This record gives sequence, structure tokens and C-alpha cells, in this order.
Amino acid sequence: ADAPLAKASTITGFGRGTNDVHLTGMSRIAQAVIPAGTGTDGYIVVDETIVPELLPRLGFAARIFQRYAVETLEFEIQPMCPANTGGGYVAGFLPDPTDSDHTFDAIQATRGAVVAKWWESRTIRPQYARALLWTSVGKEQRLTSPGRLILLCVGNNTDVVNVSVLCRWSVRLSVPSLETP
Amino acid sequence: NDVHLTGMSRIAQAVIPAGTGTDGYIVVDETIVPELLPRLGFAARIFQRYAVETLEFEIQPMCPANTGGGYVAGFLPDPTDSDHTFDAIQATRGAVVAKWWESRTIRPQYARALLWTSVGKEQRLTSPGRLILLCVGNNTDVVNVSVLCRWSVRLSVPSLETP
Amino acid sequence: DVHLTGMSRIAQAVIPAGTGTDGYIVVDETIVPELLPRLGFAARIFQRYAVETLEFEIQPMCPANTGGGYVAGFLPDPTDSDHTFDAIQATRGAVVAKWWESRTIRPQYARALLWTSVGKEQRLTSPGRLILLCVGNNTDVVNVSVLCRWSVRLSVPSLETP
Amino acid sequence: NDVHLTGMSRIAQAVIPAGTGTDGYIVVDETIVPELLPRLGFAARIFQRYAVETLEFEIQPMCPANTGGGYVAGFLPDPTDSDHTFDAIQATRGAVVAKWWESRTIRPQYARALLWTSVGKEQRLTSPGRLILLCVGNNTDVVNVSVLCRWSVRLSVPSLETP
Amino acid sequence: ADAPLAKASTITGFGRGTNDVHLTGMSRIAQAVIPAGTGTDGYIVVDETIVPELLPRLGFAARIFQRYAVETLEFEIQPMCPANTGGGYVAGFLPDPTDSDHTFDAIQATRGAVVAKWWESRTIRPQYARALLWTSVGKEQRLTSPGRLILLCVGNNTDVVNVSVLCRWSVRLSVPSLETP
Repeated sequence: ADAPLAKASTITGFGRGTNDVHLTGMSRIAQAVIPAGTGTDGYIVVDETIVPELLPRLGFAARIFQRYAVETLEFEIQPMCPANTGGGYVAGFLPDPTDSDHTFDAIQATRGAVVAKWWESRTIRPQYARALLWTSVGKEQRLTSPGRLILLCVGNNTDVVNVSVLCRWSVRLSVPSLETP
Repeated sequence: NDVHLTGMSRIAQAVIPAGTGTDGYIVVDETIVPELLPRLGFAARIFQRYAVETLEFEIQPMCPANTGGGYVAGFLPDPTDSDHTFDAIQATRGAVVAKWWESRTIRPQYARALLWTSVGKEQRLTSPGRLILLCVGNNTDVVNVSVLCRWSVRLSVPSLETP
Repeated sequence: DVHLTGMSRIAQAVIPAGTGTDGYIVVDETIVPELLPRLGFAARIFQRYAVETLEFEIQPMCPANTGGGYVAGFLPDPTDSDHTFDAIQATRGAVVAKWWESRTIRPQYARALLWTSVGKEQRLTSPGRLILLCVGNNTDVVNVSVLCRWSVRLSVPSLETP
Repeated sequence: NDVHLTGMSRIAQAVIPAGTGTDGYIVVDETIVPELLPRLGFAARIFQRYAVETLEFEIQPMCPANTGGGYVAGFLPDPTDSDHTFDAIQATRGAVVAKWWESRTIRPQYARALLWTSVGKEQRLTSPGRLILLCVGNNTDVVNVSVLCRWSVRLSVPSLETP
Repeated sequence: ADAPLAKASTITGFGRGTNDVHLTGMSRIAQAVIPAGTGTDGYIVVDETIVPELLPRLGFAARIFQRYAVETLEFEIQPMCPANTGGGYVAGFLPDPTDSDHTFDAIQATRGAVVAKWWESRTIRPQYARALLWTSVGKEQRLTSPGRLILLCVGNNTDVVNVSVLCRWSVRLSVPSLETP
């Protein structure tokens, strides 16, 4: 063949990244310790929203993709103390990522909330939002985090309690990009 | 020529007084080199190249039932010199977590390559990973954990070291 | 993908009388592709070599009135600190003879797949060492000249400039 | 014993300023000896006798499309010292001719005998022909031609030269 | 269609000459005359190599092609004198194009050598090299000529003899070129 002024660019597959992944696992959320005597009713033990940062393997993989949709999400409380404590706790899951629910009556009211003594561990099967959210931060909180975990004591514990809440997540990140945190 | 050993052996043992051991306190962080296993330590002073077939761990802690803290353990197949946290042990396959009176079983995901026994300039060819056992609670009384192993390996290529 | 064979001298040393007591290391050189003169011009082509057979000879040269002796072996650790008698004796394919006696080493190689160029880790570029040390006390001037008998299957073509 | 090499390698490269290179101007005339091919040059320093199985050439010239001269090339299986003209290259089998921006492919007719590598008193036993690339036009701008090769050979009878 | 910077050269069949020819014929090689009395035993009458120059139609057609391979090659001696001569000759064909074989014993020894009186003509069916040679000259002679014809007298002839050797050749020139002699 003959010779033109400029041959066309033969970049064939450009911007054809992967689309759909499924990440699962289990990772803790937070952990605290309470001395004896402290921790009457209504004392907030842990209140941390489920942003993708607190799940550590997801937060290194949501810096690629744009949108995620939580398929299954369950929680395990696991306090650690012998059976001579005798206080208690209440655990729940509130799908508002707002900043004012600190009472026993709000947490007991939600779907799939548990209450037990400090020597017993329970399991939360919550009522999550099942929508399709965003990953990066913005002005509005209701599009980037599917709720909060609130755990607070209900009695007056005798010895030192030691709770360590966990999280069993599964998610379907999609729409590839890359941001800067 | 070619052998097939089994065994069961102490890796390490540590003791923790009361007050010590908040979350993230490393109790034992040691690589799986042949110098730590006792019966393989005498047998890898003979041969040169081994390849692990099956390898499993048990934690076996020993404390009264009024302790009320806990531990986490795992197996990281990077034998680097920097993973001291909870979240690196969270990610791995075959990790365990329980209270201080309870024994659990680590079923790891090893490399199944073919390694060396002696030391060298590169670390990745002489040890198929690390065991990390770190306390997650804040214990009440003195515990005494004693981690075990269960190793099966197929040593070959005869030589003799001078350590 | 080729297959090369040949035979090549590795090294040579001469030892006067009195010098060369027991444990005096006569020669110690790794099996790097630079030392074999036909393979040194053929490792400059390809990238990966995997040895099939590798045998040695010792062929020392002295009159029959010297009466010392030697020991020879093959260590598949290309490390940089091995100066002893016991590790050479206990390997597979080790020999012991007099300085006018010639033997033949049939060692236990690695049969892995290595790299030709030099690098930071020595365990992927040279599948062994050859250590030779005296065991008696020499009387006359000896002259050792070790050999090699290699066979290898170079592949994945390139061109280095060492 | 017996090998079979392939490859692809630069034979030669020349540069021509403007004004130079009328018809019949020899750009490159070099015999196909093992000293010119790079990868075979290291491999024919080992063995003694080779025999070419397939051997092809490409011209690959590099100039802007405003040059407007041209070249001719060929392959003469006499490795003599006198063929410097257009008409000897005309006769041969597998010759090419194009303008300076166009690459063409020489598919020659070689000897398929069994040759030697080193030098000798007779020239016909050590090189299976010559490549001749000579300009046929009278070019406008600076060209830069870079002829390639594509050799496949079956070296045998091991030795070692001292060049 | 549209107009580029330069249209490609449409030289289609370039360097596609003829490949295989078969030339035959008959042509003399050399001719001599011997006076009476001269020509004892061992006197060389004719010793000329079979280079393609001495065959005249082949030498004008081997200046094109590179390589030739002699398929059939026979010789005829044809002396010319009456039956009152009474000497003799010996003819042969030596596939060395060297330069030292001058005796009766070397010529009689080869395959297809003849010996007869001067009034009788014979025919040589020789043992040629049947290889594939070159046409142009070079340093080594053994690749460019398939042997020599040597004819020498064996008796002491009485009258003037007159021999005229010939050559029936057939050849398959190939691999086209053109040289300068």
C-alpha cells in the first residue's frame, strides 16, 4: 500500500477495565474497655458509622471503584469477661447516619436489635438500606454510608468488661475509576 | 534422596503478667524457619531443600477461666519485617480469635513452592510465612500460652551445614 | 530452545612443597556461566538455562613420591562462607584420593530453572560450588587441574552485554 | 552435537547525505559471513560447520515521504570481489526495487550446501553469497536505511576459535 | 479514489528469470599433428582440462548461469592416417584437474580408457564426477572443471599422424546471473 500524511491511531481497547467484583470477609469495627464502676445505663461504648474506611480491605479497593451495594451484612458482639460481671449491653443498627440517637429506647426499637449480659455474645441481622451508594465523601451523608452501629451499656458492671464488636460484610463494587483520598 | 517427615512440636512460649497486653500488643512474632522447630531443626541441618505438604497450628493457651481477655492469630505469607497490627491478621485466610482459656486451630494458606534451609540474601526463599499471635483484650490474670505446630515436609538433596 | 554439551576446565593451581597442609583450600570457584569458555559465549545469547547432567574430574599431576591427598565434592549452596572439611566429605558424590590419583565426581544437582545474568541473589544463577582441599602434607610440587562435563538446555533468546 | 537456531538481526546500516548517490552508487556490499550477524557471531565462534535452512532479508529504509529516489537489492551467490553494477542484481532470483520510504522483502535462492565458519584460502566454502544494496535514483533528502536479516541455521561439530 | 503523498511502485515480476536449461551437442577439444620420428612412448599429444571455455557454445551460455552439472559426457578420438602407420596411442580421462600425470601407467589405470593403433578410432565412456560445480574461476580448481583429457603416444610412428579428439557433452546450467570474464 501507499503512504498518507498520517496513519490513524490503532489503540484498540482503551478504557475497558473490569466491571463487577464481589468482595466478602470479616473485619472488626472498633473495640473499647470500661473500668469497674463506670458504665451506667446509657453510657455509649461504641458509635462508629459504616463508612468503607473502617472496613480495611474494602477501603483499599473502593479507592478504585465508584459505587458499592451491600448484599449481606451481619454483626457479632463478643464481649470478653467471666460470668461474674452481671451488667449488660444493648446492640442495634440504625440506618440513619445522623448524629443524635443516644438512648436505650431508640436502639431497642429497631429491627434485629439484641440485649444480653456481659458474659454472653449475640448476633445482629439488621435492616440495611439495600440501595446503590457512592464511595467518595460529599456534603450529604445519606448517600455514602449504610447506617451506624450503636452499642451502649444498660446495667452497672462489677468487674472490667471488654467488648470487641465485629462485622461480616459482602459487597459488589462497580463502575471503575480512581480517586485521591 | 527423598524423605517424608511428620511431627508435632513447640514453636514458642510466652508469659504475660497482669496489666500488660492491651490491644495490639504482640506476644510472639517469629518466622517459620527450620531453626525454630526442634525435630525438623535436626533434620534440616542435614538436607538442603524442603517443601511443606501440610502445615497446621494450634494455640493451646493455659489460664484459669476467670481471665476474660482474648487473642487473635494468623499466618502471613510475607516473611517481611513489618506487620504489627490487628488489621493485617484480619485479612488473611485461616485466622482465629477466642478468649484466653480456649484453644483454636489455624489452617493456613501456605506457598507450596520448594524452599531452602539455610540463610540467604533474600528472605522469601527460606521461610513460608510468619506466625503472629497478639492480644486483643486487656487481661486480668497471668496467662501462659503455648503455641504448637503440626508439620509435614519432604526434605531432599543431602548436604551438611555448619551453623 | 537448544541443547549444548562439552567439556571445560574450571580452574588450576600449583602448590609448592611444605605449603599446602591439611585443610588448605586448594581451589574454590562457583559454577557461573562465565567460567566455562564454550558456554560463556552461549549464555550471552539465551536467558534461562537448566542443567541436565553435570560431572567433574580432578586430574592432578605430580610424581608418585609426593603422597599427600585431597578431597573433592560439590555443594549446591552458592553461599560465600564454607571453609571446612566436614561439609565436603558428607555430600553426595564426594571423592578422596592421592595427589597422583585421579577420580570422578557424579554430583547431585538442582534441576531447577535458573537465570544467566548476574543478580542480587546468587541462588538463581549458579547451581553449585566446587571446593578442593588437601588432607595430608605434600612432599613435592603438585599441579591440580580440575575439569567439568556439562550439558544444558538454554532457552528464551536475548542478547546481553556483560 | 546438532542444534537449530533462529533469529533476526541487523546486518548493516548506512546514511547518505543529499546530492550523493547517483545510479550505480553502492550503499552496502558485504558478504554473509558469520562475523556480521550478531547472535550467530557468538554461536559460530563455538561450532565449525553450519548449513542455512531458510534465510530472508528486509530492507527497512527510514526517510520522510518527500525523498523520491529509490533503491535496488538482491542476493548474488558468488562471493567474489567484483559485481558493482545494476545489471548483475537485475538477473538474480528474488530481487526487489522500491522508493526510499518503502520496505521490501528479499527471498533469495541460496546454496543449501554445508559450509565452514572460519576463513580459508577458498572463499566459496565460508559464505553463501553477498547482499548488495545500491541506489538507483538521485535522492533529495538524507535517508537512513537499515537492512535486517532472518536467519535459521543448524550449527554442528563443536570446537573453539581464536579470532 | 483519493491522492496520497506517493503511490507504491507496481513492479510486479522483478528478478524472475529462467531457471533450468538443458544444452547438448558435440564440439572438439584440441587437435595436433606429429611429424615422423617424433612421438616415442610417453610423448604428450594433448592435455587440456574440460573447463567450460573449451566447449564453445557452453562458454557463451555459462556466462549467464552460475552452476552446471554434467549429465552425459563422452569422447571420440578419430585419428586420421592410412593403415601404413603402425604406432599407437592411449586415451583416458582423469577426474583430477591437477597438473602431474604423464605416464602410460596412470592413464591405463582409469575407468574407460582405450588403447589402439593410429589407423583406428575408439570411444571413451569415462567416470565423471556427477556433482554440481561452479562456472567462474577461483583459487581452487576442483570445483570448476570435471577432469582432464590426456592422450599420449605409445609406439614410434612411421608416417605423419593426425589426431583430432572430440567431445559429446550434455549439461543442465542453472541459478541465473551474469559475470564478466
